[PDB]
This record gives sequence, structure tokens and C-alpha cells, in this order.
Amino acid sequence: NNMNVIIADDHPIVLFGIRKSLEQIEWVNVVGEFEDSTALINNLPKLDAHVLITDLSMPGDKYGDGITLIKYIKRHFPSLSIIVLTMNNNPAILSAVLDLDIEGIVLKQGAPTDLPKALAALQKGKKFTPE
Amino acid sequence: NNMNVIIADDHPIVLFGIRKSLEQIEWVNVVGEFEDSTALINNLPKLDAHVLITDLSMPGDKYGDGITLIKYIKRHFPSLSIIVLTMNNNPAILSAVLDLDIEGIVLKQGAPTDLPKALAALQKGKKFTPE
Repeated sequence: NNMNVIIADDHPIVLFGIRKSLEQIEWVNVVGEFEDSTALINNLPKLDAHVLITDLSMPGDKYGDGITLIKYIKRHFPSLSIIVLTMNNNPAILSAVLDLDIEGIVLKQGAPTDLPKALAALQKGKKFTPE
Repeated sequence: NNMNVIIADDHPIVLFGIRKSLEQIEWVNVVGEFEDSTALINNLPKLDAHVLITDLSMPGDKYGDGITLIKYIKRHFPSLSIIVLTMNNNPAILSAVLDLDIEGIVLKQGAPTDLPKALAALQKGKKFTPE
């Protein structure tokens, strides 16, 4: 029932909105917030996270962003579920990442409403993908 | 004591974070939210707003964005106080707008913390400007 989530975005107001929304959901606990994928990857093993909710465009020299970062996480944290926050519904972008077998895609600007629904889907072992 | 504010930004999550923060302040009421300066300007006369909190980069063909939009508002709503939300502390950008005698500048990403402080300053008839 309880789900521990990490949220990662290089915009502090995105993290604020997401935390405010998730604080309304009894069974979701935010166990970390990051703005850089190096900090993320460095601290990931230390947090008993179930789901990573992440932007694909953050700073991170060591491990990268986008597809490169996803590949890194899938290999090194293979049971960590991943929800991608996307700035748009670009057909090509989605494809690349959906092929990697991530669990969810949410339009970033709708995250406070849509994340709770994506996380409920995940809890049922189902994927969530924008309309 | 009571302050009615309009918030304007083309990013729905920015508006969400700001509303969540201002809902903690008894004496501040959000009377409107906009994502386009045409909608803003069209509905401004209809809302008994004291302060406009606005991004400078929103869509708006009719009345514009940035300096052009500020000039429009200063002329047509000359007692409306304006707080600009800025994506950065660029020395040049700030100058241009500070010369127009606006009341506040807040770094957008810090708005949930900083706005309450900017609005308290405004209430004392003082300006608020990032560090």
C-alpha cells in the first residue's frame, strides 16, 4: 500500500507543486527530491524508493539526462519504477523512452492532478501515459 | 489589510504552486489566474485586483509581453501594483523593468517562499527586489 517516491526536476517550483499534491495522498511518501542526476544517482541506494518521478532535462555531467540517464537507471536500479515528466506530448520523444519499458509518462504541467492517477495505476501494476 | 491579487504565467504548475502558497496567507485572495496577456487585459477591469503578479514571457498577440505589456498596464491600470516573476537575475532585464516603477521582482522558482514576503513589503508601501 505505502509507496516511497523520489522526485527529480531542476525547477524548484515543480518540486514544490508535486510535494504539495502528494502530501494530500496518505499512502505516498516523498523520500527525496533532486535537481541534478549526479545527486540523484549518488543518493538513490540510500533511500528505499519505489518510484522515481523524473524530468529528462536536468543537469548531470557524470550520468547524463534523457535516454542516457534512463539506461543508466534501468541497468543499475532495475526494479525502480520510473515516471517521466515531460514538457510536451512530442510523438518521437515518447517513443524512445516508452521502448525502454518505463512505467509512466505525465505532462509536467499537469503533474499535481495527473501524478496521483499515475501512481494509482502503478500500484495496480498498470502503466500511465498521457491522453 | 486584505489584498486581492491576480497571478499570470503560461505554466499551469507555476500558478498551482503560487496558489498553494498564497492559500496559507489569510489576508491575500487570488481573484484571477491567466496564461495569456489578452485574457488578462480583457478581464482586469472586472476583478477588483490590487496587485498583478506576472511573468514577462506569456503569449499575447494583442497587447504583448515584457516591456510592452508593462507599458500597456501602467498606462491603462495606473494604480495596479505589479510584481514581476523572473526566470533569472539578469542585470540588464531587471533595469529595463525597474525603470518603469514596478513594485516588485521575485525569482519565479522561489515564488512560494518569496511572494509572501514581497506582498508584505507592498503592504507597507515598500518595494521588493531579489538579493
